[PDB]
Amino acid sequence: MENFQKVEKIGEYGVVYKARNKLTGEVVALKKIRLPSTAIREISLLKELNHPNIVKLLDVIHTNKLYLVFEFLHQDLKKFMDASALTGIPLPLIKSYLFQLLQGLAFCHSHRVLHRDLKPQNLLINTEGAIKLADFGLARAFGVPVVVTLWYRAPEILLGCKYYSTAVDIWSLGCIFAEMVTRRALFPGDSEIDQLFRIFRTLGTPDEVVWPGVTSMPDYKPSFPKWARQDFSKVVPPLDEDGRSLLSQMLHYDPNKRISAKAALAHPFFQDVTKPVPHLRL
Ligand SMILES: O=C(O)c1cc(C(F)(F)F)ccc1NCCc1c[nH]c2ccccc12
Repeated sequence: MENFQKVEKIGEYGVVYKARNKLTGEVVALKKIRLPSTAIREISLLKELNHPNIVKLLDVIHTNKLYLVFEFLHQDLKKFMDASALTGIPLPLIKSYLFQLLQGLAFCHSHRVLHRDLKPQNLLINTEGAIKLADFGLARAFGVPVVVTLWYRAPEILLGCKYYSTAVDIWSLGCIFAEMVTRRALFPGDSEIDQLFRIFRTLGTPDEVVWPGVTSMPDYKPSFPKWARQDFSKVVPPLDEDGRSLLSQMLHYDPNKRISAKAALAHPFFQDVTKPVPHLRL
């Protein structure tokens, strides 16, 4: 604030505004977070850690409040999916978007940085056909003393695992992939247990056979109902076997069997990937 002309509120960690630097004229995304050396330092390292599929962090300012200045993009995937709901996003664009998000995840995962909260609304898109990871859920992990959507949460998170791996981002991205294809949210739960049971009713209640150690998870209960796995061809029906195969590997219960971002990039689904340009109304 005061160094910036607030153009518009663009979302609610805190509130984010489209703002214009009063001197340079740069239009940016200003994230205001209401509230440590490691936190400030570790966040500040991200300014020089850049990738084309990751939102650029331009500046960090801390005074009771933490301000993060990001590059600005006009639209996100949630808006674009709503706009495309009658026709669906064309498969070459779905494929390009999935490819780029896996590139961004492979990058930050190779730097031991997890996103933890991937959702369509956090995925920024531009007129050039790019998509970028934004709104990283990094405050808790960096140690920042700061209704939540659970639809994209990995099952190990919902079952109380305290140590997330990179696999929780692959799960979320798998859910988003399915949603681009079918134009319906895959697992739209409204409570942690409702989220978990929606997952169980589709993929089957997990057990020690498919997920060793599942019955030892902190929030696992032997009284969980035992649902059979559904025919996976019901899940994303129109999608071809290349896409379905990739999706099933992204939705493995066992985080140790869930495909990595780098390995997913080599999957045969991406052999004909291109970079179409979307039809964006701004
Ligand atoms: O996205 C946010 O809101 C956000 C919030 C916080 C916190 F809440 F802790 F303050 C910290 C970082 C954030 N983004 C980083 C974006 C980024 C830039 N370069 C990267 C390289 C690898 C991985 C991520 C990045």
